[PDB]
Amino acid sequence: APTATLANGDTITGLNAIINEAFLGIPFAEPPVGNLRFKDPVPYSGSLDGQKFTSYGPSCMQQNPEGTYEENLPKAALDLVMQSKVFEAVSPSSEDCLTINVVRPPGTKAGANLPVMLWIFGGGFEVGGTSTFPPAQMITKSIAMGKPIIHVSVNYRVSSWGFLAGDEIKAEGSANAGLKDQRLGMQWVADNIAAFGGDPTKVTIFGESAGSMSVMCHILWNDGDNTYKGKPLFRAGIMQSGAMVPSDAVDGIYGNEIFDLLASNAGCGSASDKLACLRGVSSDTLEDATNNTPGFLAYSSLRLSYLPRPDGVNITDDMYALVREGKYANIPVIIGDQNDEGTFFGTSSLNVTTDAQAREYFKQSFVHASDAEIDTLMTAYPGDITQGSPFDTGILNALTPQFKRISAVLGDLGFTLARRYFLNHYTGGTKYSFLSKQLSGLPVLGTFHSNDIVFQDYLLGSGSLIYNNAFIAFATDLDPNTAGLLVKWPEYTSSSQSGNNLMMINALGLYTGKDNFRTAGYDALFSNPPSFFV
Ligand SMILES: *[C@@H]1O[C@H](CO)[C@@H](O[C@@H]2O[C@H](CO)[C@@H](O)[C@H](O)[C@H]2NC(C)=O)[C@H](O)[C@H]1NC(C)=O
Ligand SMILES: *[C@@H]1O[C@H](CO)[C@@H](O)[C@H](O)[C@H]1NC(C)=O
Ligand SMILES: [Ca+2]
Ligand SMILES: [Ca+2]
Repeated sequence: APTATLANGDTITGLNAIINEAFLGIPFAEPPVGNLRFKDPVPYSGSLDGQKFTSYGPSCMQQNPEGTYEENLPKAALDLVMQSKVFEAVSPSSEDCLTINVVRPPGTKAGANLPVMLWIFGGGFEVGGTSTFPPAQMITKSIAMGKPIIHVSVNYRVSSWGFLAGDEIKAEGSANAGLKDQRLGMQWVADNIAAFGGDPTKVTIFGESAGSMSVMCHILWNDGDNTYKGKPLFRAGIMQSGAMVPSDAVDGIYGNEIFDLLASNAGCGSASDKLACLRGVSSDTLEDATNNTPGFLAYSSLRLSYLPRPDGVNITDDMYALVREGKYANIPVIIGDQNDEGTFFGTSSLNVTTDAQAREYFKQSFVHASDAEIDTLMTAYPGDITQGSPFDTGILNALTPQFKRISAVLGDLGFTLARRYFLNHYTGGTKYSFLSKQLSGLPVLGTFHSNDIVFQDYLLGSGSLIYNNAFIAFATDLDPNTAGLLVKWPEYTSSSQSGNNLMMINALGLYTGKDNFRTAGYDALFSNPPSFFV
């Protein structure tokens, strides 16, 4: 059976899956339960000696994506599904969920010094777990390429459990617990990966959506100091859909509103110390209270109840400002997007049909935007249905007169144009960028968010050439071009550069293009980034 002797002398046993060897469910932190709730993770102090790690542990508690303080069918329906004994069995979750998984090529031994790809899952900082991201496809392809890599994934707390904010959390120093879970896992990798055959100096961090934004936060963490015991925790990063988070401070307006609401929901509205009151309620009570705060699919949509927020200590300031000021780790990166990131999320506001309703929804969502800014946004992202997302689909997909428009805004501010802003200011290392149009023609959604996960972990498609091959070559040589693709991937310097600067994907394969689309929207959005923060 696969075996590894940890840093502390413990010898653990893994699972031989023939095509790979896996050590699943290794605890890396003490269970963040009871009075440890919402607090920084504590290193796991214990003996794993003689233990087997052959199964993924439970995921952290999950929030109902349709959750909200209102009562409705979608909410009721998902809750029915999520509280079912069958669901509970196929997808177990718990507050004791801080585990890490290591999967490697068969026959890998300590000292192999293989590059390490550390995965951070997406899920709108509200749902997610490591078990739904099979590494077999990545690993198998890495062996066939003669560029074997070791795959590592870490669970982290999501929703209220991991991203609670407000005055109290700030005062306590407990901001961004979920990001701190990810950081500890990185330290565990630095300390223990050599035992599994990986090289701690060849770690590439990567993630999708919420995970991609997590990677960005890790680049910006501690003002760019990514070292642990005198050595950097990662040498590169891959960002699949997501750059800086456009959020106000942890003690800002919305961070405080959500905290108070959750507190009222849990029955802590009258406590003098709501935080200690929240630590005392049962898991069921807390879970209920959380499902009564907006989930990412509810009307509020991407104005998330829980997400990374600057705290003045680990994330010292507005993330857009950190990027302009050079406060980041200096590493080579790959950051890309799916053509139609906002369509799925745009389905959350299908009761908005007129321009007057659109303007009001935008006003409600962006509390810091002036009417002039709102008017500018609505000029840059017009009612014209041929102009919205799914992009380039003409009069098709008109679920409502505003859907394609709202989808265009959501995708651009949340991901696509945010990426361009990062790329235009980042001088930390070499940059590579891609844009996928692999699913052009798919009704309603187009090349929507997360489809890349399918072509990276489940099915093979033209996109796999990038999601697997190119990514593996980057993690190995810090240049995606060593993958030996037919289309050379050009370095990205700025969006105003002459010549193609984007690697592109369609159903047939790869080709290059330019990152010069929707320049009007970019200015509308980023002339003053803080006007559109949540
Ligand atoms: C679309 O539906 C949403 C969600 O139900 C409406 O917003 C809610 O409206 C009720 C009644 O006014 C309020 O008590 C809730 O607080 C609202 N929820 C949120 C998250 O804001 C919204 O008004 C509808 N939009 C349109 C244009 O009809
Ligand atoms: C957060 O910031 C403080 C102040 O610089 C630092 O001591 C602490 O170690 C940081 N936490 C992490 C996980 O890096
Ligand atoms: Ca308060
Ligand atoms: Ca710097």
